Amino acid sequence: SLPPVLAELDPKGPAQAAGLKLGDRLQSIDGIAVDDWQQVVDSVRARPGQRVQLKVLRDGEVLDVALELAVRGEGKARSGYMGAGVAGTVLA
Amino acid sequence: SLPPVLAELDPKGPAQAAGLKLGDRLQSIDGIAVDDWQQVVDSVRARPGQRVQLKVLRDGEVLDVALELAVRGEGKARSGYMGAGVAGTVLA
Repeated sequence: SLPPVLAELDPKGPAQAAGLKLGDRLQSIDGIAVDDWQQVVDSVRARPGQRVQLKVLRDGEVLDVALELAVRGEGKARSGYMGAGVAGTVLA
Repeated sequence: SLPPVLAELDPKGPAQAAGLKLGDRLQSIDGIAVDDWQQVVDSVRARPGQRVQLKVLRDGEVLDVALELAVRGEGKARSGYMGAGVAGTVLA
């Protein structure tokens, strides 16, 4: 259960465009508390093109972040994409 | 029908905290196109405490904005509040 703390960002992805930063902790997605990183991955992958709203903890302050998920892959593999990852080898 | 173009902001309100700015045009709320300012007023007033996601046009660029609506009033008058208004005398 990996903590949902951002360690990488795609410079051309939705997450950076939305104002997310390395070190941010994702607290909720569309009002649903985030348990771990896999929950984010699963939710993002299922939602190509969708608006999503986040509660984010940054340096002790809670902020609201909005983004529109992009799309990667084709056919069965076509998925939502946020352009953010956690430590290790972990990408959403 | 008043265009949903921000002309005033409460410095302690959710809108300024969310990164909204004077001159911003509200294009959608929670995925629903904004027709006019009264639609914003009506939607905000109905949603005390609620997360809302906006599409916003700022100087030709569309961005995604998230906020949590605050609360004002008491009893029957208790309503959601965003802390933004349009030109004239108009506030949401």
